[PDB]
Amino acid sequence: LHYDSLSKVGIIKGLTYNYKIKGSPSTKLMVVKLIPNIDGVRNCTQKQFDEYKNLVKNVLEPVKLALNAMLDNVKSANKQTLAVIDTIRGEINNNIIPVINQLSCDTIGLSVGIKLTQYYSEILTAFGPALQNPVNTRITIQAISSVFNRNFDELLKIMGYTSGDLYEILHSGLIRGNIIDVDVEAGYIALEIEFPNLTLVPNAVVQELMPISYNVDGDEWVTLVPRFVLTRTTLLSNIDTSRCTVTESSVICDNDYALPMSYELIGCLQGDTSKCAREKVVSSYVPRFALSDGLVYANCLNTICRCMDTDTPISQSLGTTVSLLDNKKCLVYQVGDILISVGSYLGEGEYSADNVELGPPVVIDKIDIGNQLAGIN
Amino acid sequence: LHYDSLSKVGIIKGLTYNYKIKGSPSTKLMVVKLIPNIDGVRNCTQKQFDEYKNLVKNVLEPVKLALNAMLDNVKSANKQTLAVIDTIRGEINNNIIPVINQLSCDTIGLSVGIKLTQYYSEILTAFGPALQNPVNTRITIQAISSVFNRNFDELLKIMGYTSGDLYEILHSGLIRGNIIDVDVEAGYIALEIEFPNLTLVPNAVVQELMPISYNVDGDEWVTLVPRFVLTRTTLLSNIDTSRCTVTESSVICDNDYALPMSYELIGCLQGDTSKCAREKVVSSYVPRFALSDGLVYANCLNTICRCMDTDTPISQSLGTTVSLLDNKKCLVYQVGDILISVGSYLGEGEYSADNVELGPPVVIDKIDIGNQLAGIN
Amino acid sequence: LHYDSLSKVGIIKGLTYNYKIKGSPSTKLMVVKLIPNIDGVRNCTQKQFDEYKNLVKNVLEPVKLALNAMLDNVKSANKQTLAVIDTIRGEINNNIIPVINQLSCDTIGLSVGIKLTQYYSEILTAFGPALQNPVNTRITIQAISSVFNRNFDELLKIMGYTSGDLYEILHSGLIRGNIIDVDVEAGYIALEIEFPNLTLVPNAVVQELMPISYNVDGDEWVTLVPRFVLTRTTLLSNIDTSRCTVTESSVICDNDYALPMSYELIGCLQGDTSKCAREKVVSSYVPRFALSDGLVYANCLNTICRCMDTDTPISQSLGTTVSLLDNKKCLVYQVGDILISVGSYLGEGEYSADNVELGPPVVIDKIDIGNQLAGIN
Ligand SMILES: *[C@@H]1O[C@H](CO)[C@@H](O)[C@H](O)[C@H]1NC(C)=O
Ligand SMILES: *[C@@H]1O[C@H](CO)[C@@H](O)[C@H](O)[C@H]1NC(C)=O
Ligand SMILES: *[C@@H]1O[C@H](CO)[C@@H](O)[C@H](O)[C@H]1NC(C)=O
Ligand SMILES: *[C@@H]1O[C@H](CO)[C@@H](O)[C@H](O)[C@H]1NC(C)=O
Ligand SMILES: *[C@@H]1O[C@H](CO)[C@@H](O)[C@H](O)[C@H]1NC(C)=O
Ligand SMILES: *[C@@H]1O[C@H](CO)[C@@H](O)[C@H](O)[C@H]1NC(C)=O
Repeated sequence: LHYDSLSKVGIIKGLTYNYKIKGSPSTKLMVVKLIPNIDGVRNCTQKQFDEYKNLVKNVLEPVKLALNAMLDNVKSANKQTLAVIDTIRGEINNNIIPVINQLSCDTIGLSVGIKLTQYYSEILTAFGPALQNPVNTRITIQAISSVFNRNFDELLKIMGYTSGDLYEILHSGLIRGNIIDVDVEAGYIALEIEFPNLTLVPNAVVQELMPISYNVDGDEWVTLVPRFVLTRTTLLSNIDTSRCTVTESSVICDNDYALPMSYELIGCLQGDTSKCAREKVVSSYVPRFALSDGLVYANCLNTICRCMDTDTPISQSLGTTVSLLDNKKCLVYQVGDILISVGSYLGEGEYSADNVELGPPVVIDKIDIGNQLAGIN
Repeated sequence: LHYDSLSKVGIIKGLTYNYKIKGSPSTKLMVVKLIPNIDGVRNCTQKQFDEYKNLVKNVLEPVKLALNAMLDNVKSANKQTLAVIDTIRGEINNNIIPVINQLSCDTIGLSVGIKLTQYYSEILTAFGPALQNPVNTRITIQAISSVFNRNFDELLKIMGYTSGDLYEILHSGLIRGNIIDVDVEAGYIALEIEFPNLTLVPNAVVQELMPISYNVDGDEWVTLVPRFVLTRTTLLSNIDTSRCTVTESSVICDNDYALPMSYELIGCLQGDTSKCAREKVVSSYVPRFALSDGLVYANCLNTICRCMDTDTPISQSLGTTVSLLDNKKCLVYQVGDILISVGSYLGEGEYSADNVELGPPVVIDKIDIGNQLAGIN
Repeated sequence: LHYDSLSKVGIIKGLTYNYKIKGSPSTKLMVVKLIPNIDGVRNCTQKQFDEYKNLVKNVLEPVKLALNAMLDNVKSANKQTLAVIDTIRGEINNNIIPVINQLSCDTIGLSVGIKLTQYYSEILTAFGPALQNPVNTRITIQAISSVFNRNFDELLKIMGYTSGDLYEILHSGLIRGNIIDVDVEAGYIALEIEFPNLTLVPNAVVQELMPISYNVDGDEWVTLVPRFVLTRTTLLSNIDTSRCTVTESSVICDNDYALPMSYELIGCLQGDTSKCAREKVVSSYVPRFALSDGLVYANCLNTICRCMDTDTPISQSLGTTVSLLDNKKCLVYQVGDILISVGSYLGEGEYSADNVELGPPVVIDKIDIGNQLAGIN
């Protein structure tokens, strides 16, 4: 593939991708427990533990019901003084002490209630999607690290992934899973996770071609070539990416979609330019620009191009039909009737809670009558 | 494009979309803090604050680990009486008071614990996806309003969006972001958000064409035209939408996919009908109906059509090969062997909590012995 | 369609799918209330209820703002002794009792605060997506069971779904919804849910064809056929699935994409093999294998095939151009320069909380001076 001789034919070099073939996934089963084991002094904590269980039931019961509906489709003077003293003792012993003791277990109960609530939130974060959609979920990073015991070296080694594969796999969301079974009373869900096996085709590189209009002897012409062509070593072939997943780094296809390329097209791509079926534009709309990673290419030889906020027209020095516009002059270009903006940077911000100041507890002072008793003795 | 003369050829007018070209996104960085600054009487709150920190660590550590694995891919008698009194004072001063004072800080601790838990839930709602999937997330509306300080007029002004663009952008989910870095101990994540720059092509309208079978001199025929044709002013061109995002209002493509249209096709679309490559149907299955926004069009001149629950056959008055069925007669139509239902309305419902009634607190009465002391004095 | 005679031409039978046409969805409106009705002793609970309301406001206000921005686009000695006794009574009555009574309502307040927090978490689980993305969300299973009162028999009956439809609908995520209106002060959102109406085309089966290279008289050849062909009874037609949703069980298309098939292709598919436009491979890359549900087919007659970890070469007995490799011998195959792995099983694991042990409450002993009073009397 020779680009220098295609540029003058109106074909602009586009993005480059590697080429991978997707095979059957590896499977790993994980059981997620929603109700923690809390034991000891059950009579003290009981009330908060039961409300928690109802939260879990309300979340899991709809999963069980859906799985049953789909059962066939799921894959798997001294006397008076003493009387006063005893009366006071009575009120302390019958009212004050019993209340304080009850408050001590209300406190433990609430502490457990908070701890349980946070545990649910941790699960909601990691296995949220699993609970929300029993079929075909996207697996989170927290769920993955749990699966491999927080060891990504082991993850890569077992799957045979490079750092580049982990990145594009997470980008596309190719790690998926399903709930196969649940136990509502126990608070258990059985989640099955599928980890894809990707294979790299050696030296196979996919090259995008972006044709735009150009002028020649007269009139306006467009050259017609496949948008995507596959090059390996010295071989060229046609591909169809409409059924493939495309990431920034590679094209991931199930099966191998390469097909034989015609002689005439091979000729053009390699620099012949003898044929390159160019077609005359008479009563059709055709493109006059192409965009690649922020670069703007345009046929400013045919149409009127302008740089905004400099109020300056754009022209060509000839020797080419396609010019690259310089992004260092302005943010907005006009090509024909279309205004093209660029990806400028906006200032940094933050999200946070307001600062919180706590006040002191109410503290009861000690009762000290030593100075009075001393004067009675 | 002249529809009246295409109807008699078996081509039914379909949906209409505008046409837009997607360029490089604008970038804005936001730092999200998961641990709030709570200060004052640290000895009182400490215990609940530490459990919260462990929740945050369990959520963020897997993000840090994944980012490191992907480091190369991430973009960025009086004496006895006194003895009794002092004994009672002792039990109050050594047992009752110390317990009450401890309960006062247990209460403050629990209050902080609840407040912290709710803060996490707010973050889980707005930045949930960011934490779950470090690469290529969909940005929530809460995260967006945070970015623009709850001012959507500013949002639209900076990006150059109309209300129609904000709607279709949220519909498709074109606002994306990534975590670039984290600090597990600090509880910080650095989230980068990409806001797309869409440009409108003036007067460019995409029109869907839906061919069905029809009869003529004899036998059964189907006319073959591209499903999508692009019309601007007086110009027609071919497009390929298999690589574009399609919303209810518009087709959003990266780069411009328009290509020159052949003379013969232009002729047909504009009403010539001289060629319109019609092909004979001999041993193939072909469509006899078309659906558009609930409208059902059918070739009831060729096949048998019926209106269900009226038990009434459907017929044509001729003068056309395509008839539109009236949705005011029945909900289910039969065309040939296929039963076609319509989008009926189901009754309104609600989701809510059961009403909760609270009981009163236990209240300790005051100790009043004034009437007894008065009789001793 | 006759496969035995296509195998020798290099065409391998692929996956089989049913064929369905998607029509207008049924609509059901549900109102979700985020603030529960808690009443009684309002002076005791008030403080925690107000903090909860602020959580709800922070989540809903951005939804209201977005809806307003999009308003035009949204679809809808004895005396001294008595003095000591009264002094002690004073400290109990003025310090100890008031504090204990306050702790009793602090306890009720905290209990309500926990209960409210959990309710929000339940909503975040079921209607999370609705709050996060006001436009075009995926509906969760919890939201669906709420809509049908936890009765999936009613769900299937009303929609006319079979268990197979519920499964593939949840798999693809075809149940969608939008927030049409909100009330921030009331804590209400109005969520509209669209349930798709799918219709099955009788006997319509889509068959995938996977061509690979083969040898014949000499040189290397590839036969070119459409990847997907539609067969009904005795009729064959061409389809285009690039615009359709594909599930494991079926192809779900809006409208009907079948078009007439050419005579020559019908001939080949039915076993003629007279034409089958076979093309010579001269300077192109072509596939030498095909993958289907873990099965690996390969042209080991043309290239070199090996079984890894057995260190054994793979050969053919002839009588065929395509051989199926046996997955019971090894996990990794080499075909040409490409290493193909298989979906092996990884061991079962679990996610859970550490077991928690609770200690006892602090219990205040009763004050017993009966033995001393008895010696004074
Ligand atoms: C727990 O409460 C029950 C009454 O529901 C009581 O019978 C039992 O003895 C209590 N157990 C303890 C250890 O307090
Ligand atoms: C008061 O008298 C009691 C008699 O038992 C004695 O124990 C106590 O220490 C005396 N208090 C003072 C201040 O002398
Ligand atoms: C906090 O607790 C520590 C013991 O862990 C103690 O040394 C310190 O004095 C306490 N500070 C306050 C203000 O109570
Ligand atoms: C009881 O006697 C004490 C002596 O100090 C006095 O202060 C108190 O008011 C008297 N109480 C009554 C009810 O007379
Ligand atoms: C509630 O508190 C207010 C003061 O904010 C007070 O006026 C009112 O009487 C109290 N009501 C009850 C039932 O305690
Ligand atoms: C002490 O004397 C009082 C006088 O009212 C009497 O009620 C109480 O029972 C006596 N206590 C004992 C242990 O005798």
